[PDB]
Amino acid sequence: RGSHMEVRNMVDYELLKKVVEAPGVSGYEFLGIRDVVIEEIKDYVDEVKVDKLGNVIAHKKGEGPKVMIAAHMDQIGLMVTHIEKNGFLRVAPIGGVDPKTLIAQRFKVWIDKGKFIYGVGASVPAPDWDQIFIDIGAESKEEAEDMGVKIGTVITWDGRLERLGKHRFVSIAFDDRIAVYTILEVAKQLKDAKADVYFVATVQEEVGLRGARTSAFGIEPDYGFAIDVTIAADIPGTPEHKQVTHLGKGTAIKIMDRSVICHPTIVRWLEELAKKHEIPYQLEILLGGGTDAGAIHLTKAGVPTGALSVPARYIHSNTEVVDERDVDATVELMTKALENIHELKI
Amino acid sequence: MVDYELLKKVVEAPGVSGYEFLGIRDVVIEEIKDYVDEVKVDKLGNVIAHKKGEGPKVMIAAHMDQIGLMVTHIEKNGFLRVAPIGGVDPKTLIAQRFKVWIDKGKFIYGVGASVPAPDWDQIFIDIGAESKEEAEDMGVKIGTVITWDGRLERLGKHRFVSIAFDDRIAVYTILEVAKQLKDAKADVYFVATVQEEVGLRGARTSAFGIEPDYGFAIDVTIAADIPGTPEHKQVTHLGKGTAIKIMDRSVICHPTIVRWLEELAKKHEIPYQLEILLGGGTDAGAIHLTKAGVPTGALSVPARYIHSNTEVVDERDVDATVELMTKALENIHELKI
Amino acid sequence: MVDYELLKKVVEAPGVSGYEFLGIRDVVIEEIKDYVDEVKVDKLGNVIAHKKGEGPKVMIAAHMDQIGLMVTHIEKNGFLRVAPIGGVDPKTLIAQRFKVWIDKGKFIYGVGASVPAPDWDQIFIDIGAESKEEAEDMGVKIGTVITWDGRLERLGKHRFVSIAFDDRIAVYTILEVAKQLKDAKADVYFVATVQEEVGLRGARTSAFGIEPDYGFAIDVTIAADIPGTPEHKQVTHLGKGTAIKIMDRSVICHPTIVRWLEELAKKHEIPYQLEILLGGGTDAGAIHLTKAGVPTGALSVPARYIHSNTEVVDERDVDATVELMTKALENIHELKI
Amino acid sequence: MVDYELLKKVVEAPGVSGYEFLGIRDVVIEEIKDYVDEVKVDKLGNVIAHKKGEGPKVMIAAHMDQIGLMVTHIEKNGFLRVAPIGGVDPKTLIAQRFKVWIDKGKFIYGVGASVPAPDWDQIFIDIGAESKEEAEDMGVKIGTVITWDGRLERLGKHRFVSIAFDDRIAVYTILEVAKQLKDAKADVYFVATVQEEVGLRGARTSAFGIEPDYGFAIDVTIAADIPGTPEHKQVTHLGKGTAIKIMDRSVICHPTIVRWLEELAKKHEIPYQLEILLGGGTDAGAIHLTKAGVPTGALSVPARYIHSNTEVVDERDVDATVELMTKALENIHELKI
Ligand SMILES: [Zn+2]
Ligand SMILES: [Zn+2]
Ligand SMILES: [Zn+2]
Ligand SMILES: [Zn+2]
Ligand SMILES: [Zn+2]
Ligand SMILES: [Zn+2]
Ligand SMILES: [Zn+2]
Ligand SMILES: [Zn+2]
Repeated sequence: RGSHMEVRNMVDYELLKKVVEAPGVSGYEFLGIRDVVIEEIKDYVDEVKVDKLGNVIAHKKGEGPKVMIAAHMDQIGLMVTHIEKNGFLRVAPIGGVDPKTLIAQRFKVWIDKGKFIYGVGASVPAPDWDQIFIDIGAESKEEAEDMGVKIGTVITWDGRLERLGKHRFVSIAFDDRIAVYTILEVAKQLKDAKADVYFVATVQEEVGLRGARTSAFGIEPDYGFAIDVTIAADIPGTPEHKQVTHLGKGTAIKIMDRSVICHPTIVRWLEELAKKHEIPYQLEILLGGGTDAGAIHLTKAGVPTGALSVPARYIHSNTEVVDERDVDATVELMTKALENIHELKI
Repeated sequence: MVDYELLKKVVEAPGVSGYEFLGIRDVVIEEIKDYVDEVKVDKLGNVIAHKKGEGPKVMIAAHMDQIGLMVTHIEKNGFLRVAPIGGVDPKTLIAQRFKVWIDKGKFIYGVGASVPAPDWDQIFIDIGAESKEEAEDMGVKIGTVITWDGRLERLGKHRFVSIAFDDRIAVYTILEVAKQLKDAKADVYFVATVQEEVGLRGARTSAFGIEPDYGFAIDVTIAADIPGTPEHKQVTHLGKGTAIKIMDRSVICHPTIVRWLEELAKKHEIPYQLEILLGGGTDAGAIHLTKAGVPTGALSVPARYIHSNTEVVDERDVDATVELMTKALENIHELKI
Repeated sequence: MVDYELLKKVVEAPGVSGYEFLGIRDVVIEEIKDYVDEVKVDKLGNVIAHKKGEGPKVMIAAHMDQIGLMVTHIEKNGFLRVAPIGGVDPKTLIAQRFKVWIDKGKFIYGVGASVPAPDWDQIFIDIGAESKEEAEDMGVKIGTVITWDGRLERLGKHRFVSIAFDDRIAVYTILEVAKQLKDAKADVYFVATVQEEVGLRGARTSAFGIEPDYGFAIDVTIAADIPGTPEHKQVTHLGKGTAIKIMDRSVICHPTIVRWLEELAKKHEIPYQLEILLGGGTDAGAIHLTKAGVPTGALSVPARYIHSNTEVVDERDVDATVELMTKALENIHELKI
Repeated sequence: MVDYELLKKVVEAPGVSGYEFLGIRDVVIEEIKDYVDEVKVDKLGNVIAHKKGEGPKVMIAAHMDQIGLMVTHIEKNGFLRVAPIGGVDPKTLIAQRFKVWIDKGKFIYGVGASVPAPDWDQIFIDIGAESKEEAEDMGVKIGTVITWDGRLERLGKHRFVSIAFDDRIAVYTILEVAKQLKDAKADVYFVATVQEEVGLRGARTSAFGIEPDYGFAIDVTIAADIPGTPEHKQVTHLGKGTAIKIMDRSVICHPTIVRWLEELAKKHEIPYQLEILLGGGTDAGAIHLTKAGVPTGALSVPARYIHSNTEVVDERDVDATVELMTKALENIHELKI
């Protein structure tokens, strides 16, 4: 809170809870997260549309450059590939799932829209996919099918949002529901921006930035931004130079990841904005990873693109960890950016 | 069927080995006191619930301790290092949520993670603290005990998933036996034992004080009736009945008792299966070596994924266990050495 | 049943990625032209066959390129070194006969062998030449394309063995669909795509030019219903129907289209099975990402021993694929996103 | 401070497990007899020193056995083969001098060496004999016991190096407690136990005979506060106080006792640290399982290089241990279950 002390709510807890707990595996975002996004953003924009692959495009009209801001609403999960004779389920990953995060875990097996049954992940006696299975308490293939399970059924971890200490949280899918949360807050806080703004909750980031590619083509923005998580490996046993970002040290301004080298004018501009407005920030370089920005910048004849990231520990698990001060800083910098973008010269 | 709300109370109370007084002890006392003549807590914390009767003196032990973790060190940036309480596998700790018990009835959340299969030196817990001092201000100390954040849920028509079915499913079982039992020709001591998971310690001391004529343990046993397990290595099958223990690594159950239990199960059409473990150990291993020897048997609830936050059990096997134990207590006056 | 003579023509025409104009292109044009309003060949060599109709614009893609080899070097004693075109496994080249394409409709035989498990540095082709000069005299150059010496044959009552069922079985399919289709409420573009095996390249460019409302790919999918494969890893079974693609590594098919395809199959009693690939990739991976997005589905022909001179397919699955695609096109005007 | 000459007597007396009667037993009796009402030696050789008082009966155990070697074989050229008594690491035996005990109060020197990391089959002792017969003439037999040739010396301002600080530092501690203690409201049994190093055997049998209301062990604990040890694995630090044992592999100390000891140390400003061992074992592991159970705690002297001829201890931690144990005995009458 420490400038000339400011009072901030920092994160709207009930709203964050809504967004992290709606199911929305890649390709199947329509099952939960889509409608949560539409309901929570529609009042703050002039127009909401969902496009052909299911991207939610929320348009706030203004006189200025066309700006796209993308936050992916898909989460990683599992799909049922086979139902064994004794009712056990075999699975394939949707997105980059590590088998070791599935062992002795509870799951929500989505048998219909707004309907799940519990499952337990286990391995055949380190584990790879051939060894992983899900127990739903069925005794036979017939019983599992009776229960609503089919080849193609989608599954997420059973995770809920909880507080960790004074400023931190644990949850499923902070990647990238924390950014979906962020653009919802930007949408509320943005007023009279000299910018033609397109908030996009993208589909299928986790399987290759697919939703960002097609929505960016449709929108044809002058400038693009992604908001995603980035690695915070500020944990025991990590060399300082490999920590990438630190929790609570601010919003992360992306210099580059494996999918994008952010436009250096935009990188410099965002840093100077953060400095001017005393918003906590840190500079982000990812040796791997990839974000929607990787697709946006390559749209048509090219789009100058930047990115802000929320540092997150334990990415791609049921127990991702984020710091509310970094989330606050991200909302603020993005807001300031959109209010100042009519001045940006490239 | 099972009494779902009772089962929930029993599995969700905290009570790691040595620290059972922090939750589970009071649940057992509260739930059993009305069905027995006397309840006592002994020097190591065993709950000894006595139902007077005319017949042989019988001890039935269900261990109330669960496996868990203890804080060994608080790192400079507020992360916790831990030691196992009981047989914990590190691979069950990664990307899991925990309840970090800062007082009786008070917890904060924690997250399990590893340093870049994992061994103990690579395991740590994140509680959202920024420094050692902050962790300490939040109430964490060397010796703080920790359990998984687990809750009871239903799986399909007859099954359940929970933390600590090992051995709260047996604690639940003896509560039901106590409720059901009336005018048995037996002098019955129901014992919720402490510190089974660190070497059958509470059973040893309680059995000594009680000096029973006959002993029984109720515990989980391995159900490895899961994909990729050879049939001969499945041990028990969920839904195929209560498991009558022939032997485990800690006890060869008295063959007269084993046969008598099987004949009772056959005579009352109680579903059962015969259990042999090549490893493991149960309170029966302490009971039978009490003083000059105690003829001892054991019943087990088949359980999948033992020693994890996601243990799985079948209500039909639980009911069969309650039923067979009740019939055993009702008929033990007729058993001869 | 299948039109065996038509199948034979399509599988035996050469058409390695980037060099489809050497054989398969003209076969496709010759065999489809009478059943559509217009056939064009585009800049990269895709064959686009257009059947005008009143309804949504639909692209159906079957790749006409096959995997093969290209000559990288002619050794002093006349042996050839090669590079793969598409995903070629070197172990499928050993002690095999090849057709070394020296011109359009002209070849010399070759023999694959390894230098005393094999990688590419060990593979060479023997064409019976004694020197580099003799090899060149025979028409071989750096860049010369090579296919297996393969032919279509029958296996038992319903099955076939052939070179390039991937993806000539789908080229065969769209030819049959073109013949069957009448008065459809759809503007239809059958596309024999180039260079799928090197990264879905022709599908990308042809899809951009067509700008379809809906997209479909027809390709082979893994049938690993063979000895030693766990049931859960078999993917599809031969003779159990056309495979409706849910996802592969290149596409998650639109769920509305997946459901609609399944309901059509049920309605018309067409045999089907649901396909999930953990790897792979098909033209659908390029089509759905065209411009602002294209809702896309796929049907697959189950095939054993994919990417070899002995790929195996079931006529019943091929018939089911023809029938379902036809029903799809006749019914797509009713489909709503 | 410590009483240096007393400490020297205690660490330098021979007394390997089972053979404590050869030196250490008589030292303990001589040094304690004047400060207690009665001293008795029991059937396995435990020294039981009883100070009568009005209050709870308290057993305090410090093990007088040290690790060592026993002669298994005399080779043709006079070399000795050995078996370990207690947890001896062979790498602590190479290029070391030994006292080979040929009678009570009589020794000859020996030298440890290995055959060309080393295991037991490679270890031998050279006593300067030329033949088996000469070794035998010198008094060596199968069963001869052997200790390192170690003596107490000072290291810097507050530290010491010695053979057998494990557990002669605790033997020294109970002698000082006995000297200091006067008119305590407690019925005190100081026990110098036998055969701790081979499985807590003397503590088990003495605790049974005594039947105490409360038990305490005093032993060394790991101080790995040395170069290259991660902070979370140091366990205790020399000079940072007496270690209050929360748990080791043999005992989870009674939490009421653990907390009470910490509060006493805080109330009297006695430096202390909290101890958790993931392995190890102490007499407390036998004491608490006596009969119907005995609430038990433990204090430890941090020690570096445990189980060697060069164990290291800090006098400030020793003094704190004496002080806390004295305050515990003086205040135990107030402790409630
Ligand atoms: Zn991700
Ligand atoms: Zn992401
Ligand atoms: Zn257990
Ligand atoms: Zn158990
Ligand atoms: Zn193909
Ligand atoms: Zn292919
Ligand atoms: Zn020792
Ligand atoms: Zn010791």
